[PDB]
Amino acid sequence: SEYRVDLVVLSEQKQNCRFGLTFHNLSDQDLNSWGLTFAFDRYILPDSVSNGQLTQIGSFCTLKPEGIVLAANHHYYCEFSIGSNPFRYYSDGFNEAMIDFVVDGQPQRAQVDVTPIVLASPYRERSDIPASLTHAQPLLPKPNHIEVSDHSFTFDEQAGVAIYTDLANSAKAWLLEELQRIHQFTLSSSNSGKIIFKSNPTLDEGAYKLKVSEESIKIEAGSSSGFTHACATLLQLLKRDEATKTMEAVCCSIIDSPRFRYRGMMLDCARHFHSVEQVKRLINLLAHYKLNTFHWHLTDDEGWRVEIKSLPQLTEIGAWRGIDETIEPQYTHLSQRYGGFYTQEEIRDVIAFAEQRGITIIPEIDVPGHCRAAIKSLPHLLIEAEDTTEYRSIQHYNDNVINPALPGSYEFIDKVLEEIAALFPAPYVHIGADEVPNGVWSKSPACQALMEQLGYTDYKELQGHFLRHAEDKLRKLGKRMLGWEEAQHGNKVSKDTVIYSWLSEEAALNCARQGFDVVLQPAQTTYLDMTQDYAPEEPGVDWANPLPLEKAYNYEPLAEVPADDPIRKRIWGIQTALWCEIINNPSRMDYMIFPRLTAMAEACWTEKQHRDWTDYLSRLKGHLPLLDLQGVNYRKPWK
Repeated sequence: SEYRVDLVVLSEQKQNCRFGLTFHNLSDQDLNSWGLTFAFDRYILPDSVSNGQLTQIGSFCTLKPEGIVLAANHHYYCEFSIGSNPFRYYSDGFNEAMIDFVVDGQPQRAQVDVTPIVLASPYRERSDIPASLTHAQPLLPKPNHIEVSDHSFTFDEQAGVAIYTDLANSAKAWLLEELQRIHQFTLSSSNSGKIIFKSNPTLDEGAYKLKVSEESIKIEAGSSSGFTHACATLLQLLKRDEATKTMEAVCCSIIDSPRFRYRGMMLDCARHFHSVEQVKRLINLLAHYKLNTFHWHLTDDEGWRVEIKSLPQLTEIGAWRGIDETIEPQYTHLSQRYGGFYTQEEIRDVIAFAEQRGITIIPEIDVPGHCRAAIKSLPHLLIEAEDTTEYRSIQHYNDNVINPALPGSYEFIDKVLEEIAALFPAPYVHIGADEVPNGVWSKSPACQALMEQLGYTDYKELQGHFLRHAEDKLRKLGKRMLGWEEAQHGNKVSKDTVIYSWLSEEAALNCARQGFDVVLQPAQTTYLDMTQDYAPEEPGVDWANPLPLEKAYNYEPLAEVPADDPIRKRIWGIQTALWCEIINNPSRMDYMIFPRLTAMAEACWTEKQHRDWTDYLSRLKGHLPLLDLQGVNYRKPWK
């Protein structure tokens, strides 16, 4: 390109970084009435900008220069600062840049080459995974009881699969589907088959037995999920022999059951849209590691991804962003129209696909904050034009909070929650309920009136009025409300609202003892957007620290909470999350999720006493070839 932008660290002190920004006109003609636009995921301090006017809306930054012309071969220099500690990674720099300009009274655009940032203080350390042997049974998660014998069962495509209970129907169909998809091994269902599915009603939900004899395999379970898990194990246990068209399983006795009931994964689809094809692909992979819940985060400030038939603007407007759209670009795709949404038909198809693998889908509708896409889609319904309140969200927005005095806000939430409740069969809806920015609604006339009506003195308490409505609406719709961390404080919600705790384990147990059911999703150990290593080339974010494989594996949930403790009745289980601020490609998503998803899965399933880092590594090492057969772009632990 003819245009280039170089960003450099000029100074690093306690909670302050200063940068030099040089823009280079390397074209042969002058730039007239020009402006620099770029994406940057840190809040630039407004007082800091030394030579031009900066506006910032989220990641979308625009720098208007003082001078009206930048001559050919000339340079424009600007300094700015951020409130942060040193950058350790190249992704902390500008993701993208472009210029707007005028040649002969006509508006023009051009992409700018962004030079990688010159870091001052990259990490010197590196996470090193020791050399590992290859475990003969590469099982992830580790079964709680496995006893291996000296012989093996070798079978061809006519071995046959027998089924003596309808509870095993979906598991059986999934096993055959996967053996076809992965290995091209076609097993047929036979009444006299060598692979047997048998009912055993003494076994608990999710539990199974799996015994490989010399000339047969017997799977026992008392639940549909039981049979599904046995089939996930069996997929990992089988070794295909390419010389023949045969499969081999080691003779062994497996008795297994889940440590936790809720074993989930959250995917952020609002930040970047991931196709139906990638969601299905990911959902199937979750079932390989015995997870049972897909938490679909479908809305946020940067996008609305779920078709609401009664409010079609939420997708027609809210699902798209860019320069020529209502919603400004964010993170990536600075110059393109970026977006997409899931149709209700697509969502039904994903739901049906997920239940074939024992996966429940929990939809999330973020309110009253994290609501910019909604608000920008429905301004006549959601904007109070007379509201002058100056506030700032954590993602540095001043216009992203639903107004709880406007009747349109209740028309919005009711219509959305009605269609979500009918579409999603799971008896749970996640409502977001992040704490709103401080002093929000304080200079809203409509809210002043509602405060007087309800007799509240503090404006914070209106979010509890809004959330109580959402909760009661969902109750009438046969749904139980779910919320994030901060929903527990104040009287915001009832004790039937399930809390997804990300602060700490100590805090989650605090929340549990107040009466709430809780899901553990601690940001320090389960956020797969975090970098996997200290090298500055590594993709990801680091705000909650880098999350190397070993750190991920050392997450031992409820380690000091005794086996028979009454508080464990309130722990639903564990969740791991993928936030997608900087994840827009399937390739990059595979990279962040794998191999750490397997460590998370093992924390969810395997009892603490059967967990071991060395043993895990050997099982992961033997599992890597199976991920290659499926073309999963995992991060190689040994490179």
